[PDB]
Amino acid sequence: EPVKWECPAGYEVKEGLNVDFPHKGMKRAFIVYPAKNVSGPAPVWVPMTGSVESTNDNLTVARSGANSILADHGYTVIAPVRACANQDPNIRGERCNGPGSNGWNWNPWFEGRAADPSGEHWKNDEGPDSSFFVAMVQCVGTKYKLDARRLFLGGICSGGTMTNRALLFRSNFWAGGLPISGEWYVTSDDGTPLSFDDARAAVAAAPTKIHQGRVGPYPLPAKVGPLIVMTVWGGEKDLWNCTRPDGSRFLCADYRPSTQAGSNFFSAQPDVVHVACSSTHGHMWPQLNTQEFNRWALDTLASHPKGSDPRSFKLTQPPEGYTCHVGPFTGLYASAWS
Repeated sequence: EPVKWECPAGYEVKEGLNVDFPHKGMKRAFIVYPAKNVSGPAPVWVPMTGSVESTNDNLTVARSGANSILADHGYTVIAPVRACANQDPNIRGERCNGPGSNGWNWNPWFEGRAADPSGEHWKNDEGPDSSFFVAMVQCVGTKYKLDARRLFLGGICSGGTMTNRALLFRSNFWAGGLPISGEWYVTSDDGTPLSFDDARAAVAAAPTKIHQGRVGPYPLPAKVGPLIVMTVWGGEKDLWNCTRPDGSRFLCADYRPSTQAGSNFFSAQPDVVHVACSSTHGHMWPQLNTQEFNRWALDTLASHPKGSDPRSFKLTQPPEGYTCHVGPFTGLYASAWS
């Protein structure tokens, strides 16, 4: 499935904020920072915020990743605004941080089917964000020279869940991605949705198995296109507490099983290099040596352009504060042989 450069008719792409981009009946927005110090096609980074941080926060605030700085690193950054933010890159959690509607699990991104029957249709339809991102990058590529073998997306929290969904449904487009503390929404093998507690126990009970999940197609694809996927877990405190209508908080997500599950699926894929990375910063954009991490992670992904031989990949040491290796996570659950 070749990358085609094309824009909705008459759409004029610009550096900076782009609004009213038409896609599937919606009007979308995204921000473009062209790569610096690059001649020729540039690798692409599509960073996605989570539930509460704004797209501007994800792009410019250090503690949120300051993702626009990757343009100073030689990547053309194309950052989508969440549909729930109504094209405003400054919206944080307002009308975004909460349960989804129309069969979607969570409102920040169309990143997983809901647990009730209204989500049935999303079992095999990527949804409007996954397709928007493809249209977005194909359009930007008509104005800026983009490297079709190095289109990467990634994000934190719900943006990490969205990265997982996009990789599973558009593995013949993206070259890879960086799902940081994203959900997998583990289900039974028959697709039955599981509660947070039952999903957490299913992985603890079979930590090396491939688990189905609401984040992706049901069943998950037998084979995906060539990719490099770097999954990041934030350690013991990488957990998320939801907020009830009354303001009370309760545990609703644990990223240990979801990063494990994703790593098991991607590691098993023959044309996928999976890098499992662990840190101790919790559930937020990597905090230790943040920019060093961003540079190391994107350059690692770029070292495996789409269609490269997994056997040729050579991992380099990550920044202090991170431990990474090729394959599934191993330090999250006890090994069987133990």
